[PDB]
Amino acid sequence: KKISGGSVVEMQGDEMTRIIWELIKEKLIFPYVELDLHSYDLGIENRDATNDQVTKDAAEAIKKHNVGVKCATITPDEKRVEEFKLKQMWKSPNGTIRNILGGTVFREAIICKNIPRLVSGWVKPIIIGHHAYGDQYRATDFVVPGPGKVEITYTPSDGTQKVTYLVHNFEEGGGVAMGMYNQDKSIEDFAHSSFQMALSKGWPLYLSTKNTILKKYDGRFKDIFQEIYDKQYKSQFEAQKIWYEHRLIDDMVAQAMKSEGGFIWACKNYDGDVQSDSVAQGYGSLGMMTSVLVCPDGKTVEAEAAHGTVTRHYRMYQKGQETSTNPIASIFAWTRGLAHRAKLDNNKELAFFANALEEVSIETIEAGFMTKDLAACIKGLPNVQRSDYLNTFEFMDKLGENLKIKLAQAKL
Amino acid sequence: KKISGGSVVEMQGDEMTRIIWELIKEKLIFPYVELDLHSYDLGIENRDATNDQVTKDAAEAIKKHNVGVKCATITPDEKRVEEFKLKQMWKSPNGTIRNILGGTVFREAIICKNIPRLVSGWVKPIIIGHHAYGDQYRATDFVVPGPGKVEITYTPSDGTQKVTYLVHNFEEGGGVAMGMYNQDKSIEDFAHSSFQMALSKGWPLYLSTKNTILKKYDGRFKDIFQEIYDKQYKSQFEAQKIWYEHRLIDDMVAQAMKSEGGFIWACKNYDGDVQSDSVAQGYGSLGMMTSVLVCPDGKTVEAEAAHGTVTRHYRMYQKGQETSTNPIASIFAWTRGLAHRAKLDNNKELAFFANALEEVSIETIEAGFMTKDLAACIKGLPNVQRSDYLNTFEFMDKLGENLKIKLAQAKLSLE
Ligand SMILES: NC(=O)c1ccc[n+]([C@@H]2O[C@H](COP(=O)([O-])OP(=O)(O)OC[C@H]3O[C@@H](n4cnc5c(N)ncnc54)[C@H](OP(=O)(O)O)[C@@H]3O)[C@@H](O)[C@H]2O)c1
Ligand SMILES: NC(=O)c1ccc[n+]([C@@H]2O[C@H](COP(=O)([O-])OP(=O)(O)OC[C@H]3O[C@@H](n4cnc5c(N)ncnc54)[C@H](OP(=O)(O)O)[C@@H]3O)[C@@H](O)[C@H]2O)c1
Ligand SMILES: C[C@H](Nc1ccc(C#N)n(C)c1=O)c1cc2cc(Cl)ccc2[nH]c1=O
Ligand SMILES: C[C@H](Nc1ccc(C#N)n(C)c1=O)c1cc2cc(Cl)ccc2[nH]c1=O
Ligand SMILES: [Cl-]
Ligand SMILES: [Cl-]
Repeated sequence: KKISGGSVVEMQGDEMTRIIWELIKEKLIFPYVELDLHSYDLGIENRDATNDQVTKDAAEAIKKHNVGVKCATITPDEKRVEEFKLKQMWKSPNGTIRNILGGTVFREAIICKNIPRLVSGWVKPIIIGHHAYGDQYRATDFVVPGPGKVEITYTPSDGTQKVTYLVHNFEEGGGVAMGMYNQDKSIEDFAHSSFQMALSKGWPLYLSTKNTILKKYDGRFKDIFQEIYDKQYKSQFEAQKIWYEHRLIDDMVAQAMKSEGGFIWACKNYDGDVQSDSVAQGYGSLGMMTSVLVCPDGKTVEAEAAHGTVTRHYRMYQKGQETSTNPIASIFAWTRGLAHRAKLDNNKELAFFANALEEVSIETIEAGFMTKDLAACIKGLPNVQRSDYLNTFEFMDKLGENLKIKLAQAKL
Repeated sequence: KKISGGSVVEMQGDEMTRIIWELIKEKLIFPYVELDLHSYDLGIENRDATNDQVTKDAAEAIKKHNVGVKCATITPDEKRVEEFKLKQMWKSPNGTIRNILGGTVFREAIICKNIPRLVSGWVKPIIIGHHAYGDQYRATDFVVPGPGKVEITYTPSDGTQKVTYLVHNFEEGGGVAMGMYNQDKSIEDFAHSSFQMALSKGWPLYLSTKNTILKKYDGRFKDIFQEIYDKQYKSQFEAQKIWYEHRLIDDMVAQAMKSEGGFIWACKNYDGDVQSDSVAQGYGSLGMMTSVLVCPDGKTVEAEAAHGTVTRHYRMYQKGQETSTNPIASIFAWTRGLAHRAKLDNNKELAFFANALEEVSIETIEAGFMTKDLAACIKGLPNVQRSDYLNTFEFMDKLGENLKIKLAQAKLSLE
């Protein structure tokens, strides 16, 4: 009787999201879908036990099966080394996985009619993608201890004359200096992933840069996107009545603020971390922010929540205290992964199910059943009372009962 | 009869803001205050006629008199060179003035109870400052045409060991590469200006950086701020029950979103342009965003609106079409400049007037009289009808009429 789901790579994670992840599987997925799960435990102590090889193996399995669904993981810092007695500060699994796959991470906010938006006008979500988590990760920085010239040079491999550019002549005192870069192939992958994302959604695409200032650096992004668009995607976009345009970031922000949402935005910038995005943080609930890593081909995806492991809630849970952890972004990591699996395999039953679970999630909240973070979006955190929300387990139970009702009603 | 205002440097500007600037002077300032105005025409044609010397002269007058009030100016690009047949693409006057004063531009949103808030919890405004408009302006960028090494080198003037750092080895294909820098003195000015701004407001200060990634580059900002704080400001902050703390930008954004506002934020970042700040663009109109250039000594200020010259409205004005240009940020450039003048001179009458004009501006909007941009904030742009707003001239007349009423009532409340 269960839906034949097919091959899905699953990456288990840490702390509160690891608890919610199991509730999702037990209550929302496994009662209705049978899957050929290729499970990789990306929990912090199994990552330490395999010297982070499990992360690389999981990344390779996604490349092989084209569908990944990942739970939030701990990115180690020095406290985590003291906490778990780690071998070394293992790098972010999110960073390791998208490096190995060569994809673009697109973020999307899950919208509910009763949850106020930062901008009232935004009727459809805005999907934003960044170039390999931002240029901040491709920087080489140092202290200039005193006077002297800082220069950036390019020495051709073919033996042609080197080109030197003056960064700054420090005439008196010191300062700081740094070098950043991008490879053409990485920009091309970013363009292809962005065009594929726009065609799969049936929404227009904008690329934003600061090409008025970084005329050469940002100009290259504008040129590569336009070249790829004209040659390969223009007719396909026209057929769906969508378009692609470059925008100076100044105009893009003003435009996005006056729009109704419903577009893809390839944002060329320095910091692609969701944590430092004031609009992502201003929505009031990181629990509603999902992410999808899309590839140039448009055939491989890895879906995960944009939020972290929710350590503060995990500490309450460890003491037997009630929590109200929002599972929506984690649920949409499963629905987005399953929707892609269903598309690749022409599995109408799995496609129907994946959409129904997203609908049930939104309808539950729209009917006034929600976690504390969402009740705080409506009333303001100081005005929230216990009767305004459901705890983590009550909310999962409500979704499970509404999903059973949705699928029972559908049989007719 | 009129208030003796004292010495104020005035910089006239361009397009729609120049029109509003004159309406402010005629209707809101000159009927009540007498000023020793040191006027500099920073209009695009006069800047071109003096080869941008007027900009430098204005900056020097600000240093002497300590109070500047500036109108929005055109920053020339290739289209403007063609438009006005300019001799060269003159640099941003805002950038030139900031560079001469060694100041930091702090932005503040003007709040009206009836204009919806972006974050409900923000009961007090957040004042944000950037480092010399962001590092994007201190970049040297180029195309890497093909395979090869990109390296960044430092060659000491004293002849000691040259240090080379690999930016990237381009093995297959090309790409792009760039170098950015900051001078210590510029970071020190930024720290001093930020500490002075926090002390003058009586609000705590946060510096944000990405020092987890740019450990050397951003670490230098954290170190310079802490050094200066401990050496010249800790006791003064402690006396006012305020504090200074560095924050990783990730934590600062989460903290700011859960706060009540009421703090100064020195934001170390790449792009300090207001027009690419989603929060500045997300709340109200840029007509409600004012700015103040503050200097390391905490004595000199230059106030101006954070928005531009509003060229789209100027084109409507040039063709006799009605406009609805918000003058609030420009008015607050005058009130903030005059409030500083009053503080420096202990001029209670000018301090009282500057505050009364800010109150009249906010009260007018709160009583339902506003420009189209503000009516669209409340109703949503599609639902705005002509009867929901006042045109540029009607709004200035209403403010003028309400200012006359405010000052008449103040006199009648005496005895
Ligand atoms: N922050 C990120 O986006 C992120 C991404 C990947 C990995 N990580 C890892 O996650 C771990 C914890 O990071 P963190 O605590 O800084 O960030 P976090 O897990 O995203 O939690 C920060 C706070 O946001 C709220 N929150 C986040 N997700 C929520 C949800 N599903 N439902 C309800 N509230 C939610 C909670 O606020 P209240 O405390 O007000 O309830 C929570 O304490 C770290 O080890 C980090 O390496 C973080
Ligand atoms: N000195 C400065 O403070 C400064 C700052 C920024 C730019 N600039 C210069 O100003 C010129 C115009 O640049 P820009 O168009 O990007 O900037 P802008 O003048 O800020 O105008 C952009 C748009 O923002 C809205 N807007 C801004 N201020 C407004 C106000 N007072 N009332 C109502 N709406 C307002 C309008 O939107 P709608 O079109 O939807 O009505 C306007 O078209 C350029 O020459 C630029 O260099 C100078
Ligand atoms: C992916 C995310 N999407 C949304 C965030 C918040 C809200 C609200 N309210 N909505 C509707 C989004 O779609 C997003 C949007 C965004 C928009 C602008 Cl103008 C600037 C930065 C943004 N960053 C985001 O992460
Ligand atoms: C100077 C400006 N201040 C305000 C903008 C918008 C609103 C609203 N609503 N308020 C209250 C401000 O104080 C500002 C704040 C800001 C805050 C965050 Cl979290 C991020 C970026 C910001 N940029 C701004 O320009
Ligand atoms: Cl950025
Ligand atoms: Cl930035």
